Amino acid sequence: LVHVASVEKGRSYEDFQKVYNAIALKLREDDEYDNYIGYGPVLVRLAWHISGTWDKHDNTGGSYGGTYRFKKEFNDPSNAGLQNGFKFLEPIHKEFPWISSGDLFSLGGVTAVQEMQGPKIPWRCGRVDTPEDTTPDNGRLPDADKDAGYVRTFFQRLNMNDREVVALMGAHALGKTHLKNSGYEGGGANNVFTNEFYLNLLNEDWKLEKNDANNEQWDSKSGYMMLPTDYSLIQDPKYLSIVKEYANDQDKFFKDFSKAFEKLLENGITFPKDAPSPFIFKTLEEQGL
Ligand code: HEM
Ligand SMILES: Nc1ncnc2ccccc12
Repeated sequence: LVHVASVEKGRSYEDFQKVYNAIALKLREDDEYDNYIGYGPVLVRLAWHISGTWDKHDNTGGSYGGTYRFKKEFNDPSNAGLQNGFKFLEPIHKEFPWISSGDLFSLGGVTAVQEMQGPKIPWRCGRVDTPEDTTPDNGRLPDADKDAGYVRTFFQRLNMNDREVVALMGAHALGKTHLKNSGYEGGGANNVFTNEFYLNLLNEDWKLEKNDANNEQWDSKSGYMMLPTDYSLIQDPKYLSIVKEYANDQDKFFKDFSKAFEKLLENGITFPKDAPSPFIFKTLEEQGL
């Protein structure tokens, strides 16, 4: 099962920068969503959930086919709340109907990270929409009520190693949990990409509490929370070393996140040798827009 990247006909960097800009301008303008957090975090989660269905064993799932647009995947309980991200992107897709669904969903994630003052994420085009029968079954996305061994084993299916996992999890500095979506509540209202997830893990006094959905979570008196899978990163000696590394080196974290996030968004895709190089998009700020 091979998925070969195919560039949208006649399109080049400038076309994709236009799409980036449209997403970035809407992120700035539609700023009241989720108590003024904005749509950045939910776009990051959407890009991860469309990618995180991949299975390295048979090359099913992943970002290539844009299958989140079909009912089976859209309605996966694990995807509850992402409809908000889809609705955000819908007018963009109407304005740029030539872009594939996988390209749009993945570019939304890249745009969000960069516009939230995160690292540059190189991005490649050429995902191609595939038919409804290629949609993966529900149940490929991870549970939150588990431990370090579960997280490690889960991420092996996505060909991620312990450094890649710890780096990717740093996205949990962003946004929050919502009881009605996932049965976890809280996290505050951060929409700036930093290494604070690692600093919070190490520095806060965490208490194991039960929330209103009868699930356990780790809460601090400062008002922060960690999922059981978040907290597992300081329970496992290998993960803990890496958490300490990122808490102490913002730049290293940015660089490792950039690589892991690009890999996540590209898993399963074969790029021909004559495909364009990855694009690095300018932010609105870099453009003076
Ligand atoms: C073991 C792996 C993971 C688990 C169990 C997990 C679980 C969750 C849960 C339960 C939520 C709350 C959803 C809601 O209530 O609205 C969430 C939110 C989020 N996750 Fe993850 N996640 C994992 C990995 C990741 C990865 C790898 C990324 C990105 C690189 C990511 C990015 C996000 C973001 C940005 C949000 C916030 C969404 C919002 O504010 O609407 N997560 N995650
Ligand atoms: N803001 C968050 N802090 C800790 N863990 C999380 C897990 C999921 C989403 C947001 C957070």
